[PDB]
Amino acid sequence: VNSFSGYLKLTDNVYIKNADIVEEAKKVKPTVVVNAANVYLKHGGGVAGALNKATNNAMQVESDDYIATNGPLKVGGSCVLSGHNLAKHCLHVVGPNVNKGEDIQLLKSAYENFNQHEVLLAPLLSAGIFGADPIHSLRVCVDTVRTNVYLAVFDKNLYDKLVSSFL
Ligand SMILES: O=C(Nc1ccccc1)Nc1ccc(C(=O)N[C@@H]2c3cccc(O)c3C[C@@H]2C(=O)O)cc1
Repeated sequence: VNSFSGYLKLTDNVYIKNADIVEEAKKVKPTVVVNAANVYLKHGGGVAGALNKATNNAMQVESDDYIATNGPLKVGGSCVLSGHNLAKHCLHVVGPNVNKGEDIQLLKSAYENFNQHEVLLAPLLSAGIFGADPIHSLRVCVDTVRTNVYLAVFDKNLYDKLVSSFL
């Protein structure tokens, strides 16, 4: 039993809710919140900018030290950093950014990072300003992630479409 409320169950392990991931993180304080990161961990917009803002820029400060030590992530890769005031941990996952021409097949590799964590609060990878089709992203999520994932979808119109079109 966990503390996530109001989710629709899509499969054995995938749940979805129309919610602001920042507000959901602030209320649940999950073990892991997933960030829609880029390889530089520059949290300027989209989910990343919102999560970083909610940490009063502490996420960005920690991220800049991580990059200075380790260099950029790979597209499809991830790193575990602090969750600050939002979660125990933040899993920064780099989905491909279609608006940069990155290979959409890397989306499956990106979702594979979720399997290293038993339970996660997460956005749809590569959705929003990353330019992928969120319906495709949801399909890859369901077909790749085997651990328990609670997806927060900010846009109500998109949430309903995602639900209504889900196979
Ligand atoms: O800024 C906050 N919250 C907040 C921050 C500071 C203080 C208080 C509250 N939230 C927030 C901001 C942006 C996003 C976001 O870009 N969504 C994306 C979106 C939008 C439309 C269609 C989409 O396919 C997607 C993908 C992504 C998502 O829905 O996952 C999501 C959440």
